[PDB]
Amino acid sequence: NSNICEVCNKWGRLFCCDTCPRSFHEHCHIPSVEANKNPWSCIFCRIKTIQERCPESQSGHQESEVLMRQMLPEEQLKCEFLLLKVYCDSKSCFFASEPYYNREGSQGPQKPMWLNKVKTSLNEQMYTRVEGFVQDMRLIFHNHKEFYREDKFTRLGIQVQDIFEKNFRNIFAIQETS
Ligand SMILES: [Zn+2]
Ligand SMILES: [Zn+2]
Ligand SMILES: [Zn+2]
Repeated sequence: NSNICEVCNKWGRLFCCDTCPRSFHEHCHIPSVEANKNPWSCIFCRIKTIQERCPESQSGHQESEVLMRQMLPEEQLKCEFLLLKVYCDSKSCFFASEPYYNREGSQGPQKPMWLNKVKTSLNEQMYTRVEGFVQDMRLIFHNHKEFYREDKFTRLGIQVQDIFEKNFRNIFAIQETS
């Protein structure tokens, strides 16, 4: 197994996947690494099994159909994995915890949102459809763009949104377009 956490790239108290070489901190894995379960398979492994059991699940889809899906177990898992793919980028630090807003010439967003809030909301089964999760995720970056205005710090929102959107298109097999 690897000697660093796949998500945050630091060593520490790591849990090792039995079916691949990845390792994780307890709360870096999503869902949090399960108490028992020997062998244990990580989220990467679980996502790979879905594709292998239904090869046609990789044929292109329309975003509008994906968003209306109900959060059954497989969609729950895919959203967890997409969330984890964001936390894998070190720039997710800026969006992880609850923000506050006090900048001359700007007003805070009407609906603040952050990664740890989305994490909790997944954990507590608060999304009934994929659309709920994706709207909250895109809201994080949209709030950041609006607040920061012409400050060059706005670019951090563009960068992490790009990671989100590439991974969304990959995980949910969105039809490729020009
Ligand atoms: Zn970690
Ligand atoms: Zn694994
Ligand atoms: Zn099949």
